[PDB]
Order: sequence, then C-alpha cells, then structure tokens
Amino acid sequence: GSHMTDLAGPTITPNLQLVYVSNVERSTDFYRFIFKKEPVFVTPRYVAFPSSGDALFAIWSGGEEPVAEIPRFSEIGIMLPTGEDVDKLFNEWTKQKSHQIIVIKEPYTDVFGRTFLISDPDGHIIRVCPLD
Amino acid sequence: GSHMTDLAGPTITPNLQLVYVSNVERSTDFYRFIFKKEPVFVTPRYVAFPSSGDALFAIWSGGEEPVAEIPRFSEIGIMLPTGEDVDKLFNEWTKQKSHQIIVIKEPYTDVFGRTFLISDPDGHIIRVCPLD
Ligand SMILES: COc1ccc(C=O)c2nc3cccc(C(=O)O)c3nc12
Repeated sequence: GSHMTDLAGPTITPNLQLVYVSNVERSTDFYRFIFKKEPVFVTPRYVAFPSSGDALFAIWSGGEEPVAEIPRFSEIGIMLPTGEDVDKLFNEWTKQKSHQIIVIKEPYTDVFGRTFLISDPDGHIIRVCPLD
Repeated sequence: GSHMTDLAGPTITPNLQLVYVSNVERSTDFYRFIFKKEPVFVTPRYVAFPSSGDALFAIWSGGEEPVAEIPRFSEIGIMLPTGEDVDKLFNEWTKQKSHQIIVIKEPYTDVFGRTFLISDPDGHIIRVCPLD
C-alpha cells in the first residue's frame, strides 16, 4: 500500500475497569456468581474477568480499602439484550437464597431504559440495563 | 415447534464503565482528547465512547455529582501493548500544551510493571498500565 497509518502510537482505549476490594477471595466468589463466568487471570491480590474485545474487569486488594459510608461516583454496568432480560435477572438474583445480593434500587426507567442497582461486598455500585 | 433445548439466559458481561460527571461538555472534550476518539452518542446528560469490542465507557450527570476530596475506590484503566508504551504516553500527555491534565503519580514500576495515574476533571482516577 501507500498507507503509513501506524506512526502515531497505540490506540488508547479504557479497556480496564478496576475496583479496590478488601478481600480478593470473597470478591472473586461474588463476581463468579454475578457473571456466571470464571476469571481469566487469578493471583492472590489481583483477579481479572473478561469484558468484550481485549477489555477486562478486575478486582484488586492493592488500592485503598473501601469504606462503606463513603458515597461512590461510578458504576459497573451490565448491558443485556432486552428489557425482559433485565427483569429476569432481577427475579433470579432476588429469589435465590445462597448468595446475598443487596438491592440498592428496584427496577425503574432511567436514561438507559429499564434498570436496577445492586451493591457488591465493598459497596461498589452495579447497574443492570439494556444494550444501547 | 422449537428444536432448541438451551434454557440459558444471555451472557452477563461488565460491558459499561460509567462515571458521574459535573460538566458533560467539559468531560466530553477531556475524553475525546485522551482517547483520540469521537463519542458513539451525545445527549445533554449522557455521553458514551467506545471501549473494546461492544463495551462502552460513559459519562453521566444524572447520578450524584462527584465531590472533590471524597476518596475514590475504583480506577479507569488503559492497558497498552508494552511498558515502554506507558512511559511514551506519559511523555506525550505531559508535553502537549492544549489540555490541562492533573497528574496523581508519575511513571514507575509497580508489581505489575510500568504505570502512572492521572485525574479526570471530576477526580476519577485513570491508570495507564501494560497488558503484559
Ligand atoms: C492494578 O493491578 C494490576 C493491573 C494490571 C495487571 C496486568 O495483568 C496486573 N497484574 C498483576 C499480576 C500479579 C500481581 C498483581 C498485583 O497487583 O499484585 C497484578 N496487578 C495488576
């Protein structure tokens, strides 16, 4: 070709979503349950789960320990194909008994569509909604 | 009738990384600059950028406004092909003259290799680190 397209560095993508956890074992168990998936990389302080493409979601005990009382300003979002899927997942999580699932917001409509919020063991906010 | 017996729900993936922002237009400009990409969609309150694959990174003014000095317990991560790419990006971002970038931590080798930290306009932590 005549196409010198690789002279400006690698692409810059927010391909990691990382949350600080108090205990990696407990959070690994929690996210295995939420995602119905095994992690792709496991170490005692850092565990990664797949996202789309080359992106990852990771839990890490090397940051600052989360404090329950402190308000949070970001969310771990899970986009499902349809609004029916959102309601089915809410029903599944709130009916099953083994795993504690803390509901923060009941299903409602927001900018995302039909959506609900739960908390993880360290107070991280998880949103379920439809695909864009 | 149906010839399918699969009763599984849809794949559950953390495919939305969402942060709360005070000034959507300001944050749109910031992220357009650091990602060198246009948003997928823009509304007054809600803007998304591509992450990898089908995943998105989004900014939203409809949550709770982030407050300076409230500690944060999560990071927006940017994973690059090599450690050398990490140092090169820090040089690029600190050399350019057109956008203020607040540096939290200059480059160094952590337990996972070369890394640095910056802040976004609303105090969200952004980490640059290596894939490998
Ligand atoms: C923020 O933390 C990380 C980011 C990206 C990584 C790339 O795979 C990564 N890998 C690790 C491998 C071993 C141990 C740790 C640890 O932090 O103890 C790791 N932490 C990592």
